[PDB]
Amino acid sequence: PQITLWQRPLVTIKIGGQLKEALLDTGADDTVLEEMSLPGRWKPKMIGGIGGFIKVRQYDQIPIEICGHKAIGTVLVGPTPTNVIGRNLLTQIGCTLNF
Amino acid sequence: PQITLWQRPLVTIKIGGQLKEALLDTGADDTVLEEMSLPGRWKPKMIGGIGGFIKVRQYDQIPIEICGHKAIGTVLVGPTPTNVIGRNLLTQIGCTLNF
Ligand SMILES: C=C(F)CO[C@H]1CO[C@@H]2OC[C@H](OC(=O)N[C@@H](Cc3ccccc3)[C@H](O)CN(CC(C)C)S(=O)(=O)c3ccc4nc(NC)oc4c3)[C@@H]21
Ligand SMILES: [Cl-]
Ligand SMILES: [Cl-]
Ligand SMILES: [Cl-]
Repeated sequence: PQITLWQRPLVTIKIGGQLKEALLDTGADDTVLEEMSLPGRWKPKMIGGIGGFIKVRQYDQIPIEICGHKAIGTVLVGPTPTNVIGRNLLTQIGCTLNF
Repeated sequence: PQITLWQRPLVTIKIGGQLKEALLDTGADDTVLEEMSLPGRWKPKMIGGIGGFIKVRQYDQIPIEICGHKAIGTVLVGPTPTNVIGRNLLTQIGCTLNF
């Protein structure tokens, strides 16, 4: 698809058996989702943005689907005010900026 | 151009006659730059990010070039960790997301 930027670029994702809404976010290195359960090992991480840092759990090798597009990658889980899909997953679905 | 997302989408901008580096950020509604001087009067704004909120100065109708493309619009100035070009100016330069 071609996604306009007149509005926030929100998409549905499928992850850990759940459907969630998330922002396609080229300014995010990492994918960060609100509190949820995921299987497997994790390690603590601090990530920083406008306003400072939050503590998250880092889960690696998590399957996700975005717009019919399957990918796998790291998902950070913690008290983000909004779900964001970061570059680590955007690359895997072939997402580019164009102008 | 077409910009992939394997690295941060950093570009050169020009504002007030000076070159700066900034991140093309589809997850940002607005454009926020690190401390700098701009002409005219400003208005207050709070903007919220991963770690909470910051106060910024809002300047309107400011000329800014982004990767050589001319825009004129609102620029926020404050203690952001990095210069970000948000959707307010991404739309002026005709930027879309594509996959
Ligand atoms: C190295 C650090 F300290 C932090 O790294 C950031 C960048 O990569 C990491 O991935 C997740 C997180 O990414 C972001 O928070 N990205 C943000 C941009 C950013 C990049 C570097 C440093 C600070 C902010 C993000 O793309 C835009 N942000 C909103 C997202 C979280 C919904 S933002 O910076 O808080 C922002 C920017 C402009 C805005 N304009 C408005 N208008 C109401 O709200 C805004 C919010 C980590
Ligand atoms: Cl990853
Ligand atoms: Cl590619
Ligand atoms: Cl504007």
